[PDB]
Amino acid sequence: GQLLGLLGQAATVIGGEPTVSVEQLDFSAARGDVALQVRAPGFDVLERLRSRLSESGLAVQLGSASRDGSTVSARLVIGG
Amino acid sequence: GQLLGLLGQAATVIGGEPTVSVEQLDFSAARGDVALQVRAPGFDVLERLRSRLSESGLAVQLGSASRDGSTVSARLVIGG
Ligand SMILES: [Br-]
Ligand SMILES: [Br-]
Ligand SMILES: [Br-]
Ligand SMILES: [Br-]
Ligand SMILES: [Br-]
Ligand SMILES: [Br-]
Repeated sequence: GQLLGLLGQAATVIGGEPTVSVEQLDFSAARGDVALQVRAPGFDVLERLRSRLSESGLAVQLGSASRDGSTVSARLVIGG
Repeated sequence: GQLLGLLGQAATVIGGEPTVSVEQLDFSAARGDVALQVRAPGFDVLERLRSRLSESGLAVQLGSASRDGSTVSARLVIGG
């Protein structure tokens, strides 16, 4: 039982990004992962966030991205 | 936009409790709160966790508790 700590680290890293907002999350104790629906100004900020999460030791996948107006929405799955 | 940081602090505090497991959570960016379905050995551990969360500066409510076998299930709502 450590997954909520993973969301802790992700919370620090994502908190370090002013341009990113977390619209949704899907915490699955069964699957052993947590999904974050996040929004950013562009895809490069999203890749910066995935890189920072991966460098902090977390297993992270970034996908399901699409631009909607002035922002881009994507899914960051933390956990392995 | 600071609610995910609230889940960060709650993640530290709850991580400091070996007897407590987080079975569910309900992250509501709209309502400005997050709900945690947690399990513990007894109600006193639950009140210890609510007290530690409240003392760390978080607004927390503990309720909807019921014993089911050897453990007790309850709802901790963080956010105000
Ligand atoms: Br946010
Ligand atoms: Br871009
Ligand atoms: Br991980
Ligand atoms: Br846990
Ligand atoms: Br008790
Ligand atoms: Br709060």
